[PDB]
Amino acid sequence: MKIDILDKGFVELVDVMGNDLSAVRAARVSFDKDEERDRHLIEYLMKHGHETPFEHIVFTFHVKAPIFVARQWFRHRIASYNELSGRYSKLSYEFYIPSPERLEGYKTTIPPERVTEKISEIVDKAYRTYLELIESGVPRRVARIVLPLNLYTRFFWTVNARSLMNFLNLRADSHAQWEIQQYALAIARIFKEKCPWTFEAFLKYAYKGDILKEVQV
Amino acid sequence: MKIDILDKGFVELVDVMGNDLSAVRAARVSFDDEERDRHLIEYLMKHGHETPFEHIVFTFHVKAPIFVARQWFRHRIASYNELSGRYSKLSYEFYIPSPERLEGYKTTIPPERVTEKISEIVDKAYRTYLELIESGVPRRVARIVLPLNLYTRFFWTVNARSLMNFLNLRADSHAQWEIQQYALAIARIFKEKCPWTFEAFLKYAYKGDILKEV
Amino acid sequence: HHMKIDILDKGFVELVDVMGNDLSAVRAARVSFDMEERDRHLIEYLMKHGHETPFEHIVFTFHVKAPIFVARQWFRHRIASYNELSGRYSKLSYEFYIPSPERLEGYKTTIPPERVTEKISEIVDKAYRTYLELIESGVPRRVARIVLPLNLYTRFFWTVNARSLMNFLNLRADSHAQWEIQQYALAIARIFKEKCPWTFEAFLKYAYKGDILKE
Amino acid sequence: HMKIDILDKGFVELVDVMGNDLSAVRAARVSFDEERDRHLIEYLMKHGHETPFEHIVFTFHVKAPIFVARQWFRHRIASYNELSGRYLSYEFYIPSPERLEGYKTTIPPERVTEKISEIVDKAYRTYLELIESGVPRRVARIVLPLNLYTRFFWTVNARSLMNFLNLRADSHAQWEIQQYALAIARIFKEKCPWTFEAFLKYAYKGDILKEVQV
Ligand SMILES: Cc1cc2nc3c(=O)[nH]c(=O)nc-3n(C[C@H](O)[C@H](O)[C@H](O)COP(=O)(O)OP(=O)(O)OC[C@H]3O[C@@H](n4cnc5c(N)ncnc54)[C@H](O)[C@@H]3O)c2cc1C
Ligand SMILES: Cc1cc2nc3c(=O)[nH]c(=O)nc-3n(C[C@H](O)[C@H](O)[C@H](O)COP(=O)(O)OP(=O)(O)OC[C@H]3O[C@@H](n4cnc5c(N)ncnc54)[C@H](O)[C@@H]3O)c2cc1C
Repeated sequence: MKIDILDKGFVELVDVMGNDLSAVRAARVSFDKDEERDRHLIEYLMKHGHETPFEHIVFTFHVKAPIFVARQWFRHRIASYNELSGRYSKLSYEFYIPSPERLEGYKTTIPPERVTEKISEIVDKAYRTYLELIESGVPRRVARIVLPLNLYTRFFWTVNARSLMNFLNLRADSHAQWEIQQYALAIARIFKEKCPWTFEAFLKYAYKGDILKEVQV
Repeated sequence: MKIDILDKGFVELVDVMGNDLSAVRAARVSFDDEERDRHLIEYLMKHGHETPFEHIVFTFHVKAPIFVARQWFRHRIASYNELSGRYSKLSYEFYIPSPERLEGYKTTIPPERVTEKISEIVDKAYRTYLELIESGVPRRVARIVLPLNLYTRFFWTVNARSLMNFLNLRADSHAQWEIQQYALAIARIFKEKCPWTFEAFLKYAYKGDILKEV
Repeated sequence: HHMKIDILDKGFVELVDVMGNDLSAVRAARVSFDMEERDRHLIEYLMKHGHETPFEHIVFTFHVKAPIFVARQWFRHRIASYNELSGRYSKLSYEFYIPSPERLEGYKTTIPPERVTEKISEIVDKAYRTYLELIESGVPRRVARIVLPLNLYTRFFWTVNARSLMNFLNLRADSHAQWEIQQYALAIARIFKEKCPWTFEAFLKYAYKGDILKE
Repeated sequence: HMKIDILDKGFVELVDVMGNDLSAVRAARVSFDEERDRHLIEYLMKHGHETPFEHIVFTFHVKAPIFVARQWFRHRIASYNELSGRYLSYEFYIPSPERLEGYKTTIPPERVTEKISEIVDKAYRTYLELIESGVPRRVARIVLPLNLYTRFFWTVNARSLMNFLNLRADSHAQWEIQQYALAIARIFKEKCPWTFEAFLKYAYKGDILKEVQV
């Protein structure tokens, strides 16, 4: 399961431990099936705020996102992150350039395409300066500081279903920046595919945002 | 995988996400060479880059006396669900130490009389509990007379980094013997699922004594 | 900063220290050094819209004496710091929570509540005397102590931020919780209200999920 | 408030503190003579009993470049509130020539300082054009470079502060965050001298705080 996001971004599922029944077994503390009874229990748990059983469902995602999105993402502390660094992995340099349609709606004094062109221009210049600095023996740790906040980074994120639901409450919401809403929608889609019963109960009883009640998946 | 502990306890493995290669993939941040990969695991452990190990996760089902569970639940970086009578049925079993457990100390009464005195109190506390319940005292009030050797059960979901910290503290000869025995079983399952990480842990990061002796 | 509230027969919650007050959350939210109508309005705005991170910058330390059955539930709250009494550093005393007869009304028990209290006293006394005899005989405390009942009192220090404290109250200041833990939660609430009145009142108005704090 | 200037425009400032060395002593004894108390601190640190140090808490106000803030925010056992724009000002970290001498480079270090400064100016001017044109700040700002300064409040307990110093007060860390860690250390040492000295003797894994005073 890999979903493209923005112009060069993605969310890819690496691994998953458990499913809806993992929360049911944890609640009962039994490693021991009755679909209607198990679904009823998931709804009951969610309705009455017994959220600890959902901590026993765990996901690992591989996310490629711009730094300004990652910085918001990394504010979610009840999770594990490893970000790409030059020490273990080859680095590549790509940048998020908003399309004009991202920008029309805002009343601006120049055409939205001219905005896109200006952003692409300054990114091109900053990257050229960086490469020029690296070419000259400036270490990458120093030279990278000129690079803009729309630089893509990648990370692995391991997170349990409860903390994933908190992430959606905050980021799958029209108050959040549009870019991280788009990532949260992808995260929601993957969560729904793997834990459909927990996801549906979440939407019915626990979810505090707007977008996942109006946008399917 | 299930390991019996104490007289009626156990540690069983419920689920696991990942293996040694999950830490390797996380460090390199890539989803899509045996010896190079082992060398990376060792390199991460010896330099303290421990975050990649967070991407290996276990769920265990543990049955343990309350005094053991109390120490275990101090490990905050993990997830717990403890048996409740609201969702499942309760049983009443108690840990009675064996007479070998007290061989070591120069006790005034034989170790078998110690075992017997403990059994005796458990029987009396349990029968008082039952008498209160039969009288109409709610279970949540009645149960307060029950002893700390009463067995409880719990699910424990924990990542490999936190599990290592747990072994550092509990797989150690200064910890209480009973929790040592649980820590040894935890260690055994960890080793079976993540042999490379386990080995690098012992070599480079483990601070206790018992895992290098048994 | 010092307050102590007696709970149960021999228990208590004592305030050891506090960092900050309501304005600490206002300063955190703005990243500033403000030190009123605007400031209250902001606290209410944060609480209403669930922006709770500013409340993490208010921190309490409590000293709590509670029975083991209460402490076990309490220590389930992971986003906090605990240090529990140890014979390694401090002398140990042996006290137990005996419920009063009034605790056992509503309940239509087949023996009088006074006799329920007395039976609990008896079995506790026998357990403690067994513990003492085992200790007297050379049994280590770590082993002998396993016969002691769940109503044995322990003590601990609890350091916790206001956000986590509000989560605590949501769960424990609730009529579905055991009456004993409710009594401890009410004491925690009491101290929290006294030190952070604006946050506490906004919590009650907008975020508190329980029933007993508004009765 | 102790305010320590770091880099060209940065700082670390102490907003508040709860407790001092005696708060860890109280917590260890669970109970509300200097030499006995100092001895307990050393005993705790030596034998790994670190939970008592969780009862000393600091709140700091930090102004740092984004590339430093992003490393800092990886420390999860802490509370952060960062400037956003609807509860700003625009300064940038420009490395000094002396910062860059010591690497073999093909142009003088002062040229490098010059080229960073020029690209920053261009990115800033573009950002200002976009804002003037009606582009919201939250979109326009994505052209700004990683050396833009931000500000945040950090609340952190002494145990977690010590883990932060283990990782950031070390020569393998980026020099810029080392500078910030030295200032955090100075403030820690002033408020908690016995804990700090004990940390250096028994627990600190880094190098720089053993060579560099404060
Ligand atoms: C010799 C010795 C004697 C001890 N005696 C006692 C005693 O008398 N009383 C007592 O109560 N405890 C005592 N302990 C500690 C007790 O055993 C705890 O149960 C145990 O320390 C839990 O380990 P943890 O905090 O490392 O694990 P977790 O709670 O899982 O934490 C894992 C790691 O995360 C970090 N962490 C998590 N939460 C926080 C936080 N809130 N603040 C800062 N860092 C955090 C720490 O780095 C920690 O090591 C003693 C420990 C030792 C070694
Ligand atoms: C030599 C070296 C190279 C590194 N290179 C990289 C890199 O390329 N990319 C990268 O992303 N990071 C890298 N790091 C790690 C990164 O710097 C850490 O994210 C940061 O230092 C935070 O440290 P911490 O996890 O101890 O702090 P906190 O997040 O404050 O945690 C404090 C303590 O709590 C415990 N803890 C907290 N949360 C959890 C949890 N969810 N599960 C288990 N235990 C927990 C741990 O015991 C930890 O020590 C590297 C580290 C080292 C030592």
